[PDB]
Amino acid sequence: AIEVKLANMEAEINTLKSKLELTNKLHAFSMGKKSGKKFFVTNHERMPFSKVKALCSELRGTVAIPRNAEENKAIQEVAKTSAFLGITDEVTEGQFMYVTGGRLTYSNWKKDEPNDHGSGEDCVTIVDNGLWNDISCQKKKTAVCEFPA
Amino acid sequence: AIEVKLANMEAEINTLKSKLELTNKLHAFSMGKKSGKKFFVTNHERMPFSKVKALCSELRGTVAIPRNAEENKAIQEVAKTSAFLGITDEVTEGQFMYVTGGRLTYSNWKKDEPNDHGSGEDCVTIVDNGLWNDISCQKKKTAVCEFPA
Amino acid sequence: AIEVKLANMEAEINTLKSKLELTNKLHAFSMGKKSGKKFFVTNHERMPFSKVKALCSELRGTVAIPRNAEENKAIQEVAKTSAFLGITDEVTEGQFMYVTGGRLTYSNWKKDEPNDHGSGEDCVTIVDNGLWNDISCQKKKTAVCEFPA
Ligand SMILES: CO[C@@H]1O[C@H](CO)[C@@H](O[C@@H]2O[C@H](CO)[C@H](O)[C@H](OS(=O)(=O)O)[C@H]2O)[C@H](O[C@@H]2O[C@@H](C)[C@@H](O)[C@@H](O)[C@@H]2O)[C@H]1NC(C)=O
Ligand SMILES: CC(=O)N[C@@H]1[C@@H](O[C@@H]2O[C@@H](C)[C@@H](O)[C@@H](O)[C@@H]2O)[C@H](O[C@@H]2O[C@H](CO)[C@H](O)[C@H](OS(=O)(=O)O)[C@H]2O)[C@@H](CO)O[C@H]1O
Ligand SMILES: [Ca+2]
Ligand SMILES: [Ca+2]
Ligand SMILES: [Ca+2]
Ligand SMILES: [Ca+2]
Ligand SMILES: [Ca+2]
Ligand SMILES: [Ca+2]
Ligand SMILES: [Ca+2]
Ligand SMILES: [Ca+2]
Ligand SMILES: [Ca+2]
Ligand SMILES: [Ca+2]
Ligand SMILES: [Cl-]
Ligand SMILES: [Cl-]
Ligand SMILES: [Cl-]
Repeated sequence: AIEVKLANMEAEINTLKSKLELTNKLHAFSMGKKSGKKFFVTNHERMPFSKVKALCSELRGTVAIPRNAEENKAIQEVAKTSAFLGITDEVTEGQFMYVTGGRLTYSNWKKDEPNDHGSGEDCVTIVDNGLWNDISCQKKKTAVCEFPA
Repeated sequence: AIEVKLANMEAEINTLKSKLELTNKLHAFSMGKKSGKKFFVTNHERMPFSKVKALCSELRGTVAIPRNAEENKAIQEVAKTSAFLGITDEVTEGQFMYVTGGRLTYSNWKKDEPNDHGSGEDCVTIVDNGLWNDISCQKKKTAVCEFPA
Repeated sequence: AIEVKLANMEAEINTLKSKLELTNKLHAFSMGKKSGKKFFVTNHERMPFSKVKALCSELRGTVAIPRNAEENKAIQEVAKTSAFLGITDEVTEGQFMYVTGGRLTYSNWKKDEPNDHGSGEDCVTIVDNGLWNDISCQKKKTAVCEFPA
């Protein structure tokens, strides 16, 4: 019976969809995702900002964005080394924007930064003690992605 | 056509189901699951027992339960801090029961425990050295979930 | 309906395939896979060689094999303790081959190794210093699987 088989296929597909979602939930949890909080993941590879951005988008996430101290601390702990943040002033020098949109609100700049040093620095890294510093987007820094809460 | 197209699709689904199962095995392995041993995992978040029960059930798992010394050690090494166990005497004071049913078969109580201290303590936490202490279910401890061997 | 439901199911299956691919990409990333580089994974379990082979095959991978100084270091870092390599001279004493097939293209043998000591040693482990040493395949060493770049 073709219709009986089609209904089974629907049931099979639905079952699969539910299991894949459970697998994603389990993975996030094992990656340290706290309930109702976005989580961060890194492979500890250093690369230019454009590569991090491409990579994270490929994973349906975005370059990590600290929107408060807790998140800043979380990113610092995941990264373990200097890493790019999803913040840049490439569009208009001096005005930092999130890669996903909007002007920067919470910030944790290191003393005397951002300084757009020399020829210029339009990207941002989370460095020592979790403070931030603007740097050339061409530099290679750890890739840390954030995924929705 | 229809029947052939349908049969081909059923084959595709079966293949996808196998792939997901492989994804699950590899995830558990990368997370430290030992062959033939239960898989214990945590996000390192502390929360009330009710929250833990909810979280693990949502992942289609259960609150970690040590049935022997080997499992107690395994849970201890996953939690790294104090964590709730799936054991309570909430229903009947003095008689600890697994959240999945049954009376205790193995216990590892710390000296002077269980004491049902003060207003009463119905939940169990695996603390330092792997020893157990009964505490208020409302207190916040690490969430450790258990998955099949 | 029939044809419409069937065509939709096809799109549903195709959507699921993409999602699972994404899940696999994200999991590899979480496991530390570097772009275009092969990656090694371990659950840190010690078992005999036959078991390692069986387990990695079950994960659709192969027992870790260092093709150069770089990979040799990479494996050593993942394992943390002496692990088996996908190299043995089981077939013909003295002729070490990859479990995947072929003669050695690279090797980092310690002085006077391999020596087929005593009752015999047909397996190889990466010691806690990069060097190789042939050991008994019955010994329990850390299981490290390798997946392609
Ligand atoms: C007096 O201000 C500081 O001057 C030094 C020297 O010019 C700055 O450091 C240089 O910054 C360059 C930025 O592209 C580059 O990294 C230089 O390295 S190298 O010589 O090309 O190898 C580096 O010496 C310094 O900038 C800060 O520190 C840098 C290391 C870099 O992280 C910048 O983003 C920082 O802003 C200046 N510091 C301040 C506080 O103005
Ligand atoms: C170069 C050589 O001949 N070395 C001998 C040495 O074997 C090496 O070291 C072992 C520990 C082992 O890793 C071997 O694979 C190395 O080639 C001998 O050591 C003994 O080796 C046996 C066989 O594995 C065994 O491990 C012994 O330990 S046991 O007693 O616990 O079983 C180990 O001592 C050494 C012994 O005389 O002779 C060296 O010439
Ligand atoms: Ca600029
Ligand atoms: Ca700038
Ligand atoms: Ca700067
Ligand atoms: Ca399953
Ligand atoms: Ca009680
Ligand atoms: Ca009690
Ligand atoms: Ca107590
Ligand atoms: Ca031999
Ligand atoms: Ca040999
Ligand atoms: Ca030897
Ligand atoms: Cl720049
Ligand atoms: Cl209580
Ligand atoms: Cl052997």
